[PDB]
Amino acid sequence: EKIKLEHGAGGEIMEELLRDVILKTLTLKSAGGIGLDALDDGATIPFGDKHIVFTIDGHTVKPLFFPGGDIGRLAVSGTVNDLAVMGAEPIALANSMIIGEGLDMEVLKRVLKSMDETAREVPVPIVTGDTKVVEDKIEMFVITAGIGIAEHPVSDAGAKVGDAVLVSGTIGDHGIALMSHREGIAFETELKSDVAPIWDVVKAVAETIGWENIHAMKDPTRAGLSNALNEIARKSNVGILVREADIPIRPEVRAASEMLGISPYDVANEGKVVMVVAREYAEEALEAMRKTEKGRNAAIIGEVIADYRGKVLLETGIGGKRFMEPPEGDPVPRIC
Amino acid sequence: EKIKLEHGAGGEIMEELLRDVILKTLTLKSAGGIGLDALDDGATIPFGDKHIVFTIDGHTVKPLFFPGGDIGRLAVSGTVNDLAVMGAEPIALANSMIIGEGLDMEVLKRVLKSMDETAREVPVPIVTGDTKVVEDKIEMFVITAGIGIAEHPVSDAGAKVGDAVLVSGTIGDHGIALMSHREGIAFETELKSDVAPIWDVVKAVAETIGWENIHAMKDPTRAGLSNALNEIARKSNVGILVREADIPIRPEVRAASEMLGISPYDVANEGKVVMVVAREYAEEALEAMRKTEKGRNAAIIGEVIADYRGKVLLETGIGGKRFMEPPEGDPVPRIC
Ligand SMILES: Nc1ncnc2c1ncn2[C@@H]1O[C@H](COP(=O)(O)O)[C@@H](O)[C@H]1O
Ligand SMILES: Nc1ncnc2c1ncn2[C@@H]1O[C@H](COP(=O)(O)O)[C@@H](O)[C@H]1O
Ligand SMILES: [Mg+2]
Ligand SMILES: [Mg+2]
Repeated sequence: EKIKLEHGAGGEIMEELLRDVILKTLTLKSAGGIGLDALDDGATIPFGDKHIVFTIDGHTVKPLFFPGGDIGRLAVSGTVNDLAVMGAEPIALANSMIIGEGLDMEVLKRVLKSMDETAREVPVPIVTGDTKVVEDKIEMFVITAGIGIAEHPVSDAGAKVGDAVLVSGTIGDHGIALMSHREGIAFETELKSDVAPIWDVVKAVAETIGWENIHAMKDPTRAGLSNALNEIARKSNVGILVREADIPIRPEVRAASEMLGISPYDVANEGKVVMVVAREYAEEALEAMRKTEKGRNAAIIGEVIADYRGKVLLETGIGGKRFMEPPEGDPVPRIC
Repeated sequence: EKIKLEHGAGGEIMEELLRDVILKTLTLKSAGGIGLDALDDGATIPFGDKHIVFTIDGHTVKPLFFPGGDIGRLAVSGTVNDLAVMGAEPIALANSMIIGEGLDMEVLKRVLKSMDETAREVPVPIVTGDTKVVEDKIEMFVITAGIGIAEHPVSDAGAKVGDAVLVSGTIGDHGIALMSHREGIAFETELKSDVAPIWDVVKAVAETIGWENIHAMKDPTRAGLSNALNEIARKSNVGILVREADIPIRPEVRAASEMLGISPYDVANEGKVVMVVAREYAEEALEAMRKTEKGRNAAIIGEVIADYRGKVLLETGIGGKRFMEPPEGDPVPRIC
């Protein structure tokens, strides 16, 4: 048996590798809180009356620079966002770079400048790192780890019947922008990735409704909104019912996805959060998001239900329903 | 200007890249304690009456499996050792893997099993991670980040005049074993790498003499003992005088290094610590190390002096001296 691209594509095939190989081989997997077996956006460690949150993400996107961002902005944003969806204020990043021999020094400078600018938006410092140079023709991979502090960690398994399901903005932007750029599809301007740190959106909600009323979150990166909703449903052992008409999609992203023959629900987002909140605070949560710049297009898209446990239903027309199936993997190669 | 292999070789050429490009481009570099500008083995963050210590290391060693270890054992050991030389008890690791499409699943299983076994020696859990699969023919890169807790962080800049300089064991084992394996040099058995987690050696000393009497430590990985001593001298603004005869070198490593035409002082070690301790506790520190299995061959090799600030002197014969020059880089390609 050989490793396939699908094993790193963030969908069901990767999930099989994680459960059958990684989780079964590693034995020490928790430091006292959320650990590897939870397969959440990060891990947690009790520390005093708070929790340290710990995450890591590798980035192998091609091309390194794309409309709306680059591998540097992606590296900072992805790690900040993984901490944010665990309920953690980011406190430090670590930056590993693996660089192909012969890369232009100016490329490395541009990547670092983008990391710096993106980190300053949070704000969060890059406090340690590592650099390796290899003969392989890879251009550059960037791997960032993050530490945050959470007073009240939020899992992807805490959804309750009756809760509202929100997204902080338009869906499909990153994956579709990257595929569109590769295919030469563009409108009045090129479609831009949404890549950005969204700790401010999560914090805004928590400051309004309290951490206890945010029941679950996921960062809908690899394999998209569909993967994220399916994971929350499965891990929380609940059903999720979403109204297709209420899911925000940028008009240009809708058009490009049709041309590409790919669903915007199935591709990576890099500046969005999926959030599940107590029914009675759903409108307060939505208003808090829409007050921020990065959450300006937020919407309530669904609700958690008692039946169809572990499944996600899409409602269309005047009430008809079908399953929103978990992707086998992200249909976009080298997307992040 | 292009990125060269030397830029990742852990010596003076890498130091130039760090100071002229990375440190000058990144602006947010500290979370309140030791930060990026210190260029130490890790960073520190005040937390209550203790300090969180944070480190990251990428591993691109070839071949993946070598005498005495593999990339999995290297990934766990290197990160644990970086935390240990900051004075930190390891509490959690994060595991990023980037895998070449087509790698045998059995190779991935073997690597993970080695990580598991090595982590269990510490003991320290692997609590989060990431997997990417790329088309590039890289086999596998492993990037690990670590979190530890230190009551009293130890810098590489705290050496004082009169202090003793110790190493926890034989010097040059890893780099020379890897080069010997590539060249087909072997004795009754193949030379083994020393790769191993050495938190127990550091802890043993601290439990004996107290953290306050350990003034500096470095993990002598890339560019070897020579690089580590030069960095401590330069950052502490002191001279270091070492007696060549007192530096422990395995007889087989000495022989192989001669055949290879490479100094054992200039190549990576993966199971060793360089430690600088208060003069009056040097013998207690040495005894504490030699009581452990991994520190069994520890030696006092030198002392910190007031002149030749920023330099390292090697004493030979009956008193003659020359400089131990900082390497331009590790003379071993793809060593870690
Ligand atoms: N190579 C790996 N080692 C350990 N844990 C992993 C690895 N790859 C993924 N994970 C975990 O699997 C889940 C999904 O990974 P990600 O694709 O980073 O969201 C997260 O909980 C990760 O911590
Ligand atoms: N790409 C990078 N980004 C940020 N810091 C780095 C990078 N590479 C190395 N460093 C820092 O430079 C020092 C030496 O790196 P290392 O070779 O990992 O010992 C350490 O303090 C690292 O944290
Ligand atoms: Mg995530
Ligand atoms: Mg180090």
